[PDB]
Amino acid sequence: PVVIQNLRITGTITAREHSGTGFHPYTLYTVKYETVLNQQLAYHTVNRRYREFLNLQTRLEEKPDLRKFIKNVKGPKKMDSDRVEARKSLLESFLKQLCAIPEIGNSEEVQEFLALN
Repeated sequence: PVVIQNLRITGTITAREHSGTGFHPYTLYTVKYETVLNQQLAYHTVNRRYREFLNLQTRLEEKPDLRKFIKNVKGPKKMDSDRVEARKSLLESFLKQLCAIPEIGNSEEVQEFLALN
């Protein structure tokens, strides 16, 4: 079914959320990727915070029929150019690896995260 290609993080967006007592900036990672139809091609963009990457992993791990596929996938855990790069690469790598596994890539959890469905 879903053919995802060329996933990568191209940058960030800094947004503000309100906590009740005040407004807080936070960082969204801009993920871009393509889906192939058969010779159509769709361009997709989605912005997700670090916390949403974490939740995605947790939601997958919460499911036995899925947790089993990603046991060996290295994912997120709780100036400095090298940290930023390491984290970006880690987050991309995580997403590429999830999407190469058919049972995972086609899961509603990933579809929703990438805003495909």
